[PDB]
Amino acid sequence: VGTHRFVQKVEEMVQNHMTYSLQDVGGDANWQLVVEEGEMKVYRREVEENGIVLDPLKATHAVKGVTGHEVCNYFWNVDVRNDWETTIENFHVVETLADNAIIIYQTHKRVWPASQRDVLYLSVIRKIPALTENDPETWIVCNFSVDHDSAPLNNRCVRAKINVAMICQTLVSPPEGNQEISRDNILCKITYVANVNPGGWAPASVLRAVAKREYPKFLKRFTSYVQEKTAGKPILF
Repeated sequence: VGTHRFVQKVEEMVQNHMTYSLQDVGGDANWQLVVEEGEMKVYRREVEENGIVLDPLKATHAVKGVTGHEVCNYFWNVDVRNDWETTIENFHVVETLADNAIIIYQTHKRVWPASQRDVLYLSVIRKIPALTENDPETWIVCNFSVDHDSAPLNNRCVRAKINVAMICQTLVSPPEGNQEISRDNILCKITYVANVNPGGWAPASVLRAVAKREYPKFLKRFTSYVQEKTAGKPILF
């Protein structure tokens, strides 16, 4: 756990996610289940602040034969982004803060009725130890908006403000024999949270319709991509 300038806000974001984002929803009446497919359940909570659509999004998923480490590596790892990411025009790493922490500038593809959004965020990958060996360890990627002098607001893009987490816990079953653990004995439990301010204005109706398609589509592509990248390979726990 680091010493760079953003260390305290990383830990605070991480801690808020550990404490708030893992809460069971839908069994919660302020959230609604808006999409389901296989093991993926996408929930939304409807909110605007000063006329603007901020709808927190939360998704759960269960993915056989991958670990939380593997899922978080692929989500965080900038080297492999082009392979699964579909909504990104361009991007670059603005600064490396640590081995597990970078600041990324990116522009998105044009989703009507809007010019492009850009986003400027700190992306960190963390392992949260289990309090006991009776519990799962958690891997988390936290992506949250920060400022950087090398990346001022420009007049070509609308600056979105994001707070996103991909939170993964790995359930492992049995050496069956005793014998040996394969990808058959493992399941990654995923919680993915997104709190995005688009930063301009668009009709509430289309913004909710675009989110309803884009998030499930992203989650299914990304997770099935992790499955095929890891199939037949030694397990990275």
